[PDB]
Amino acid sequence: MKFTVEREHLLKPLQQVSGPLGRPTLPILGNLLLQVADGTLSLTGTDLEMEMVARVALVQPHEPGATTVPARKFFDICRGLPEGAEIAVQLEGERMLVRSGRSRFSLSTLPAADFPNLDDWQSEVEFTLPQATMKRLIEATQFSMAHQDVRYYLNGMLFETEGEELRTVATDGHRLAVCSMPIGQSLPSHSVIVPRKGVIELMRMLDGGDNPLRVQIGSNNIRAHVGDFIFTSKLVDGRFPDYRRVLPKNPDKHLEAGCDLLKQAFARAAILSNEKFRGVRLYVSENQLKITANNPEQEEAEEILDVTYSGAEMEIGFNVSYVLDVLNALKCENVRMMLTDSVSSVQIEDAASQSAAYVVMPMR
Amino acid sequence: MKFTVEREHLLKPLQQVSGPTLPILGNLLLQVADGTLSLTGTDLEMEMVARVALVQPHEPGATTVPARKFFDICRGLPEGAEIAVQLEGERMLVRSGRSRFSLSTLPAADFPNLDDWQSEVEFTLPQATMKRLIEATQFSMAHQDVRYYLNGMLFETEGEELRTVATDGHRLAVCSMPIGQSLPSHSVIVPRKGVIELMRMLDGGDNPLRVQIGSNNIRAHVGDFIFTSKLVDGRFPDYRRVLPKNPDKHLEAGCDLLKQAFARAAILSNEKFRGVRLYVSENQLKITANNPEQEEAEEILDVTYSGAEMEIGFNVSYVLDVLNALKCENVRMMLTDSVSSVQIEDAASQSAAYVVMPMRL
Ligand SMILES: O=[N+]([O-])c1ccc2[nH]ccc2c1
Ligand SMILES: [Ca+2]
Repeated sequence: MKFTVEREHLLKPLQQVSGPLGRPTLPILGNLLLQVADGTLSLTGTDLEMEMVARVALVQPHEPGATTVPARKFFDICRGLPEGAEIAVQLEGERMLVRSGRSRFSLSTLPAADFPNLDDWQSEVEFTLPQATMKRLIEATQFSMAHQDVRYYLNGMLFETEGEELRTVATDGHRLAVCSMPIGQSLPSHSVIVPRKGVIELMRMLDGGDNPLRVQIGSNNIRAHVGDFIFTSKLVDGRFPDYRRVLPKNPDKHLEAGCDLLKQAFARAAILSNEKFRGVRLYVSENQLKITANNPEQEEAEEILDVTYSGAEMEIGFNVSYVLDVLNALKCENVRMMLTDSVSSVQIEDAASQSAAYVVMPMR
Repeated sequence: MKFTVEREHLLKPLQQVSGPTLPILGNLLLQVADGTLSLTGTDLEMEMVARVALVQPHEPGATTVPARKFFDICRGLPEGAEIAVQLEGERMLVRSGRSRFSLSTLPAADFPNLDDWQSEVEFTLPQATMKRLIEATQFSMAHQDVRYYLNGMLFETEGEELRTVATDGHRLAVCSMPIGQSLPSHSVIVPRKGVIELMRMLDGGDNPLRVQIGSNNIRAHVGDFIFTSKLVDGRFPDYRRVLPKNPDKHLEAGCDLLKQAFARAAILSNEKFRGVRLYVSENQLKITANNPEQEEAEEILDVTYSGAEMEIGFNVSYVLDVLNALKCENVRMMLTDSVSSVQIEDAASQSAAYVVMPMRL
């Protein structure tokens, strides 16, 4: 195995395939698989749950073969070499020699044949969409995912195909985000759970260009192709809860207000909320919202804002972090809060589009 | 106590005074007197006093409030906001637009004041010079060493120069700058936390700093801020005895090439104690590293060197720290032998000097 590649054709690929890898439980898991074959260097990183594969074309002399070497050491070497460096690599038994200028690096190898390999699987649904759509879908809901919950499925993100739409759902038990976006193709109905780390990789591989995303989904896997990267993840086995089941029945009490005015008042109020419980109270009345927080020292914050509202007056408490998370993920001009009563969750949406909705439970 | 003041005029004062365990140490002392608002923060070891002018109706008085909360509130208000503040028994009410806040207070009397003391040594210098002096040597301070007197920086006055020296027993940094004033010869040790805070009040503009040094205290005045720190009470080593007495072997090298070769080679050094071996020979330097994996790095660099060949190891971070402090075209390394420390300087300046012990590999 031999190749010589210019630094910058190696770097971005090396970073992408390092993404699944911290502290490797076993040595081979900290390695990348390098393969030269029919004119192409493939780089593969895995954590056993997912794989990221990069392909780099080789325009300079090369010879086939395969080995594995430490991912971070090799990345840091290529990164630290000077701009435009030629990186000449050759497998030499138990070492892989890397040379560039008068820099020389000897990396210890482990057999390519020992590198872990995701099992072959079959595609069942396929579609293409813009990267901006996939980014939109993920950033809309990602924050609502659970973090290291014993209920393993909540640590992921639900991906769901219905009619002409791709949808994401995330929840942690206390709050929910769902976001549907259309993609100009009719589709079958699959409902799959992507693991937290896969959602991060998916996001990581969107460059913000005009290469579209090809998605493939099987019973137990998901694959995304962007440009010269192929990301494949095992799917999480479980039942994600049902979003239709938890949206509010009849929240015909509608408050409309500026997203940023609301965010900043909630932000200011939160400063004097309970440090642990983060509760604030909202008083709604004709065209007016009042937000108050207090903490056990009897410090108090009050914010008054003009809003659009015709309903009966009411009063309700929310965890201000959850509201702020929602308003931060909204990044729109106006928000719609759809209330029922002081003991019922609120549904929050961009006032100008129902493509996303958020459910937050009330607190006493 | 009541004042109404532009959010605009409180931001930078609050940022400065929220820099310096006990509960009232997390509070700010606010004082209105003679048409001025004074804000003070402290950690008992140092303090920062900021002053704001008050043109709008105001009432004299004083109290203390949670520093981070008062800061986050004022900062959280919208740009252009007016902030009306009034003391009201055991609470301070803050108001702006239709936002209202009541913060808990502690009595202004209970707020600690650093004991009064007397100035013995005084001088003015540009902010820029003080920043250069601190930047040159800051990284060589000890962090949490039993030898308390290394956990900080020597400020020395000699001739018409201010000098800083810092060291952790393994590497040492010295920098001197002329301030155009005849000074008595005098040495004090500023605690590192004090050095860090002094640096953060230096915005890098045109503005002289005024320094006042007491037997146990240092004070700096710039603009509308007054920073005061206690000194550290011990015996700082003498940089003159640390400089190698005749480092006869002199090598010059490109700063950045040296740095990148050090940084790259270190990738394959020991993760816990990162060191590289240097083999100096006729106009050539080779840097090598090894690790328990039996992995090896080698960099060869063109350098300027004639004189006896030798192999000597160095700690990577000590050298990198020096080369980053230097940020110049070429560095000179003045070597003695394989067992002795080395002196490093900017090849085109003696303003600063670094001494680094060798590492056995
Ligand atoms: O680098 N040195 O050789 C060095 C640094 C600090 C020191 N303090 C006392 C001796 C000494 C030496
Ligand atoms: Ca109010």
